[PDB]
Amino acid sequence: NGLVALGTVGSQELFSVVAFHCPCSPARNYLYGLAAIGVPALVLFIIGIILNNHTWNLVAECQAPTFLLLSSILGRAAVAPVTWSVISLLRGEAYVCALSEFVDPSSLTAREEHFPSAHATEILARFPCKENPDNLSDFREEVSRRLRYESQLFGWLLIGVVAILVFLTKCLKHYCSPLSYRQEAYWAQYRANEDQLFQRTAEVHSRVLAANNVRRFFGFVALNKDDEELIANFPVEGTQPRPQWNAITGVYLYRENQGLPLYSRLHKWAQG
Amino acid sequence: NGLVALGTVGSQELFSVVAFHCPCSPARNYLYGLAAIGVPALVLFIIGIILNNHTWNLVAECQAPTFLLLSSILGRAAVAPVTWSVISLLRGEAYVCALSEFVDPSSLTAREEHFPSAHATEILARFPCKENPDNLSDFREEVSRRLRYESQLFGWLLIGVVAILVFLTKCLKHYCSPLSYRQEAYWAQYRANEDQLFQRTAEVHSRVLAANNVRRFFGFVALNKDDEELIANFPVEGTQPRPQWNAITGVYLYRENQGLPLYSRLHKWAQG
Amino acid sequence: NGLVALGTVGSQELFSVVAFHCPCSPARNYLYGLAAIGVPALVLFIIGIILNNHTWNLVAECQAPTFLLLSSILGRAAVAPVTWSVISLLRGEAYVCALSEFVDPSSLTAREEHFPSAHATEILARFPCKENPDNLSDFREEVSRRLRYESQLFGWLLIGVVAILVFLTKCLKHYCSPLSYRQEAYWAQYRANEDQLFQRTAEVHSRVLAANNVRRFFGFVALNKDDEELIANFPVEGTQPRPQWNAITGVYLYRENQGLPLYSRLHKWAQG
Amino acid sequence: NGLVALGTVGSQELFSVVAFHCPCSPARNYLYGLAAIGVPALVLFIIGIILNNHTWNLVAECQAPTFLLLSSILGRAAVAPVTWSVISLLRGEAYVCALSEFVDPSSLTAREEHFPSAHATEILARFPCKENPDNLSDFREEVSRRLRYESQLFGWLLIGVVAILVFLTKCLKHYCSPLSYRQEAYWAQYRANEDQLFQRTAEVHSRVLAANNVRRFFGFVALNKDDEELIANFPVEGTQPRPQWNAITGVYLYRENQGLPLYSRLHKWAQG
Amino acid sequence: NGLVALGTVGSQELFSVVAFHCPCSPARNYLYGLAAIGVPALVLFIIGIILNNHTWNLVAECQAPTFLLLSSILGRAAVAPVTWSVISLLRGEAYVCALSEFVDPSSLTAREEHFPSAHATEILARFPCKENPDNLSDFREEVSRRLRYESQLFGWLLIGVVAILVFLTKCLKHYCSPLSYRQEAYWAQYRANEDQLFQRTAEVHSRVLAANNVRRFFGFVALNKDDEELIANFPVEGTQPRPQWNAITGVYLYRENQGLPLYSRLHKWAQG
Amino acid sequence: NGLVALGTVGSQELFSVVAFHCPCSPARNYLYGLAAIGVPALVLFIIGIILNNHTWNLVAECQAPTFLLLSSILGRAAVAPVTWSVISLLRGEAYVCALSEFVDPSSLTAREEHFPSAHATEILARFPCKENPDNLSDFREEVSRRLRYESQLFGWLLIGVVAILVFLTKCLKHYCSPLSYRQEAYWAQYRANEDQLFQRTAEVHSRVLAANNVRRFFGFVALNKDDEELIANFPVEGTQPRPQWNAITGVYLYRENQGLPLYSRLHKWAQG
Amino acid sequence: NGLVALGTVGSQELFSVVAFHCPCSPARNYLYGLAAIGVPALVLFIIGIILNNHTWNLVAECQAPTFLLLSSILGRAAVAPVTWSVISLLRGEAYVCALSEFVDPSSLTAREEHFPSAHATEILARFPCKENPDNLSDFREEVSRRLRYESQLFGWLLIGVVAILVFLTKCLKHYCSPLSYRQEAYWAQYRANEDQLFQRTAEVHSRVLAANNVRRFFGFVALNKDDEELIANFPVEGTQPRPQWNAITGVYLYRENQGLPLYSRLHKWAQG
Repeated sequence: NGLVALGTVGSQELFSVVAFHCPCSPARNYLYGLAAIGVPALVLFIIGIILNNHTWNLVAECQAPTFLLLSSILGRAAVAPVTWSVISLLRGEAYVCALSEFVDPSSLTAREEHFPSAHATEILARFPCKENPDNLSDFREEVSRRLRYESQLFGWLLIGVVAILVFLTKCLKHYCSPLSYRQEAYWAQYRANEDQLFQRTAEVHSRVLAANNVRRFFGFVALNKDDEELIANFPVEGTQPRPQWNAITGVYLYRENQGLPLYSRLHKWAQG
Repeated sequence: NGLVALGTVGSQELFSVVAFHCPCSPARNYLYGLAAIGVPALVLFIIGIILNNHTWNLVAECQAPTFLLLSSILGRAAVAPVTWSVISLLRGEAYVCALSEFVDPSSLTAREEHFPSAHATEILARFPCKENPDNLSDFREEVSRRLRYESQLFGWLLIGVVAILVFLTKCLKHYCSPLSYRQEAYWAQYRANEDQLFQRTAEVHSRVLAANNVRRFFGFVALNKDDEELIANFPVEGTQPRPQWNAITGVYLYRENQGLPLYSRLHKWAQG
Repeated sequence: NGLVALGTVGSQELFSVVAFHCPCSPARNYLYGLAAIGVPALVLFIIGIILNNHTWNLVAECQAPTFLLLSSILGRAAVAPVTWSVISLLRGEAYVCALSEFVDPSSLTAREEHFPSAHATEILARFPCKENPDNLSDFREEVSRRLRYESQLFGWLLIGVVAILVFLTKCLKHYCSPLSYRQEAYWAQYRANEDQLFQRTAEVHSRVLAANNVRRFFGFVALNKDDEELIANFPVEGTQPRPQWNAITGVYLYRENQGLPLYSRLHKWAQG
Repeated sequence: NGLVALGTVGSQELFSVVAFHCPCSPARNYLYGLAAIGVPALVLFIIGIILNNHTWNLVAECQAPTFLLLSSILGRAAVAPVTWSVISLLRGEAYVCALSEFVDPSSLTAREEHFPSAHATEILARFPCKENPDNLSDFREEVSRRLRYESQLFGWLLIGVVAILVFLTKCLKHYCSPLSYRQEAYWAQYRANEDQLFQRTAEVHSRVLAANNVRRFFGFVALNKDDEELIANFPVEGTQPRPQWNAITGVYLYRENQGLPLYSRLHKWAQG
Repeated sequence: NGLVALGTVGSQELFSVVAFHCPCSPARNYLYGLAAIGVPALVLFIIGIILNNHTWNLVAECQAPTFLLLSSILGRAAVAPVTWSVISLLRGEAYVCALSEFVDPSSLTAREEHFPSAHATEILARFPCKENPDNLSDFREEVSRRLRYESQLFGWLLIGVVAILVFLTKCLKHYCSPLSYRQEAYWAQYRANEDQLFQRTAEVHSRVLAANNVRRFFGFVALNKDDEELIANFPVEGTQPRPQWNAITGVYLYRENQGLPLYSRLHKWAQG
Repeated sequence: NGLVALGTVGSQELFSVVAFHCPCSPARNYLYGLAAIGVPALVLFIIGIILNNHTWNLVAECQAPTFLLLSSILGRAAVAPVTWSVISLLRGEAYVCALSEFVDPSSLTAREEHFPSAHATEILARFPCKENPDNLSDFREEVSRRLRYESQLFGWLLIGVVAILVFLTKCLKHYCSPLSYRQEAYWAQYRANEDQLFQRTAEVHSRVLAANNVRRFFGFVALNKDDEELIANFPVEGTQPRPQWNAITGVYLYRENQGLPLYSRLHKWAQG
Repeated sequence: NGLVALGTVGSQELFSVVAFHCPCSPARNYLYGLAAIGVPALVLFIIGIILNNHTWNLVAECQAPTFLLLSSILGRAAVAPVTWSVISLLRGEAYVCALSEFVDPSSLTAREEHFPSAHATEILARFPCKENPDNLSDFREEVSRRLRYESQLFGWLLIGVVAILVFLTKCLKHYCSPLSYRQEAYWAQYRANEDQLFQRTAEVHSRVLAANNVRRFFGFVALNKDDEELIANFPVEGTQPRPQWNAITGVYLYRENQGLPLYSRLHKWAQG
């Protein structure tokens, strides 16, 4: 949760220091807007998919359920790109730089000289740049406001729709699940604790095996006090074979034994 | 990981203090741009290849797998030059200094006097310099913006493609590998621990051998308390012969013994 | 490594406080540039050769291998002069002060009055000085930029070539060496430890011999607590003869005993 | 070594506060320059010769080797005057104040009125002073630069030659010496330790003898705790006769006993 | 040594606060200069002779050797007046105030009106004062510089001659002395230690005698803890007669007993 | 010694805050100068004579030697008034305010109108005041300088003569004295210690007698812890009679007993 | 002594804050001056007489010697008023405000219009006030200076006479006294100690008697720890009768018993 706030502060500082620079020219406008606003979205989406464990379980499985699996992964990923997109929409100055060229020159009330010529769409496109002829500046301000309107409106609608989707995926997960409400919280706690304990234990065991391997070369290994106590307590011979390592990996759907429940593939293997 | 951030801050400060100085002249423009933007790329690439262990294993081996080996080394190296290149593209003011000369004088809308003469490409090339005749300055601003556009666009496209390549090499490594997903993490932990323990132990053993050699000369060696305890605990005679040292070095593909796995050449040698 | 950074900071401060003062006159220009930019290079090269142990081993030996010996010494020396030279080239304002006089007066586009006279090469040479006649200043700026171009270009090319040479000498040392890759790192650790232990022990032994010599004069020597414990622990009679001291000094190529390796001449002497 | 840096900082502050004041007059120029720049050189040279032990050994001896003895003393002395001289040359404003008068009035290109008259060498000599007639100031600047050129050039050449001489005396000492390379370092350590121990012991012994002499007068001496422990530990009768004191002083060339080496005259006397 | 530095700082602050005020008038100039620059010299010389022990030994003796005795005393005294004199010469503004009147009015090149009249030597003498008529000021500056020249030149020559005399008296003391080089350093250490111990012991003994005298009056003396321990340890009866006190005082030339040396008159008396 | 420095700082601050205010009028000038500069001299002289012990010994004696006694007292007194007098002379602005009136109006070179009239001595006397008529101011400055000259000259001559007298009284005391040189220093130490011990003991004894007297009134005295220990240790009956007190006071010339010396009248009385 | 310095600082601050305000009017001038300068003198004199013990002894006695008694008291009192008076005289601006009216209008040299009229003594008296008519101001300054002259002169003469009187009363006390010089110092120490001990003991005894009186009322007294220990140690019955208290008070001339001296009336009573 806090990592999300750190990423949000980082995205704010990145928007501040990335210096969005709107080119004013007929065709390149919306192209540059689209790219500059949606490429970091793709980058953050890819990072989200990368730093998630579930996707690697899914790909290892390849060698109704898929719905909820993909839902979990795509949500935990798309948390951040939507944040960046709405922060960029609310600020404006990206939507207007894109859709400035399409502002209809005819239909907008102002002082005289409604719009000069057909060739003038270009000086229309320049509107996001300073581009302030006396005959234009006030007429121009109108377009800036009328575009920032649509930008911020889409931003607020997007925030609303994201909230509605979060609430609906919540209210739909529970109503369609075999487990009760509290058993799932217990399951999540168990999963986190198992992950942490397994990582730490695998590290200690690996270090002990490496110490044995080294000592078999020189005649003595060199350790700190911590590692000394470690190799004093835990002996080690050699890790389990590859089939065992394979039985652990994968995705796990909640399976019950005769009466008792099984909360993970490691659990399923510890019993049999 | 943190070293990458330190190198990034160093690259930022180096760009700030290196003082890119765009010469304005017809031919030298893109030459100077290419060199000043792509020579430090070569330097950082070379440093990356130098400070990597895997490449020296590869060259010691010379005395499908090569694909993944070269992939690992070239990625761990080219992390930094791509960073420098994109930081230089996003800033602009390098792409425009290069491709200013090629801006077509005919096709760009502005005030009267579209473009003076054929000899004027030179005063065109001067555009990145101050070079602001009253007949030109406003017409010039157009070229600056239109070039910074293409620069930042290529920068964003490059960031996107780099992200896509990272994600694809990830998703392709796992899907084509004999091991499971978690066994590889255990393998990486074991490799790091073995490297650290081997380095420290080799240092202690060398110091002990040197102390023996010295003491055989004067009649007594001089030590601190630390070294005193060291020579008190660990005796030493003489390091293993050269064939043994040779059996350790090299690149290692995952080989299994009868059932049990072998996680490194040192491990492979400790058993037999 | 850190000493190199300290020397770099010192070179920067020395360039800041040495006050390069470009004389503007026809012949003296490139002479002063050459001297002021390449004499401290010679000084730093000489210091590098002086503060290196290997060269004194080489000269004591005088009373294919020489290739690598000279390579090691010349590299560990020429680390610094190349740094100073490239820092001076990138700044410019030394190359232009040298090669200002040779700027061809004919071929450089500008306003009217291309170049006044044959006697005017002198007012050409003055270009690095203020020397700003209204008929000249703008025409002059061109030469300053066109020269700083070549200066910084040579600087970047030099950095690139130095990086390439570092990488090639690395990749050529390993591929042509009897030892493995890791045995050489162990060798370097042993060499450093032997040097440190030998220096400290020789100092303690010398101090003890001096204390004996003194005490034989007055009737009692005067010591601190440290020296008291020293003379309490380590007795001393008299240092080994001169042939023994001679067997230690020199350059050492990796020689193997029957099976076991010998890592230094001191080691070679401790066995026999 | 650090004392050299302290002396350098002191020389810098002394140059800052000594206020070199160039008189502008025909004959007195180079006289004042020579004196003010080379008298403190003589002072520092004399101080260097005074604070060196070796010279007093040499003079006590008077009551091929002399080459190296004089070399050691003259180098350890002339370390500082060369530093002062080069710091004064690089700054300029001393060489120009000396050789201003000799600047040939004919051969130096400038505006009209090349040089007024024969009597004008005087207003030439005034050039280091403000002395700025409108007909002269610009013509004058030329002479200032052309002289500072030669000054800084001689300074850099002097630094280079000093470095070359240091390197050559180094490379010539070792190649022509009976000892090995490392035995000389051991010798230097022994010499320093012997000097320190002898000084401290002579002081303690003198204080004890003085305490005995005093106590024989009043009936009791008065001491601190330190001196109390001193007179408690070390008894004293009376220092050795004058011939013994004489056998210690002098210069010592490396003499070998039957096999074993002798590292100082005190050592030579402790054996026999 | 440090006391010399404190006296130097005091002399600097005294020169700063004493406010040398040059009167401009024909005859009084050099008189005031001579007095104000050479009377504090006499004062410092007298203080030096006063605070030296050797001179009182010399005068008590009155009730080749005298050469070295007077040399020691006159040097240890004249250390400071020469310092003050050279600090006053280098600053100038004292020599010029003295010898302004003697500046020959005829021989000094300048603008027209070489020198007005015979009565004008007076307005010449005024030169150190502001005294700036338009017809004079520039002509005057010449005299100020030409006089400060001679002042600083004499100052530097004096520093040089003082250094030469120091070096020659050093090199002449040793070459003509019965003792060796190191025995004299031992002698100096013994002299300092004897002086300190004798002073402290005489003080303690005097205080004890005074305590006895007092206690014989009231019936009890009053003491601190320190004095309590003092009178507890050291008894006292009455100081030695006057002939003994006389045998101690005087000047001592190095006299040898049969074999052993005698380092002071107190030593000479302790034996017999 | 330090008290002299404190008195000097106090005299400086007193001169700063006493606000010497020179009245300009014919007769009152030198009167006010004499008084204001020589009355605090008398005050400091009187204080010096008051705070000296020796003078009271001299006056108690009244109920060649007298030469040295008066010398000691008059010197220890006149230390300070001479300091004040020379500090006042060096500053000037007191001598000129006194002897302004006597400046001969005829003999002083300046501009025209040498001196107006006989009645003008008054406007002459006003010279130390602002009193600056255009016809006078410059002519006046001359008199100020010419008088400050004589003032500072007398000040320096006085300092010199005081130094000479100090040195001569020193060199004459020793040469004419029965004692040796060191015995007198021992004598001075004994005198100081006797004075201190006698004062402290007399105070303690008086307090004890007072406590006895009080306790005989109420029935119990009230004490601190310090006084408690005092009355616990030292009993007291009643001070010695008046003849004994008389035998102690007076001036003492060095008298010898049969062999042994007697260093004070208290000592002389303790023996008999 | 320190109380005198505190009173002096207080007098300075009181003079600063009392705001002497000179009225300018013919008759009231010297009246106001006299009062404002001599009434605080009377106040300080009265305070001095009040806070002195000796005067109350003198008045209790009423129910050649009187000379010295009155001398002691009047001196210890008039210490402060003389200080205030001289501090007021040296500042001036009080004497001039008093004796302005008496300045003879005829005899004072200045510009024309010597003094206007007989009625003008009034505008004369106004001189200490601003009162600066153009015809007067400069003529006025003369009177201010001429009066401040006499003021400061009387101040310095008063300081001198006070010093002379102090010295003469000192030199006359000793020469005419039965006691020796040191016995009087012992007497003063005894007097101070007796006063302090008697005061403290009387306080403790009074508090104990009061505690007994109280406890006889309620049945128990309430005390601190200090008072608890007090009433634990010292019992009390009732103070001595009134004749005894009377025998203690009074003035005491030095009376001798048969041989032994008696230093106070309390002492005289403790014996009999």
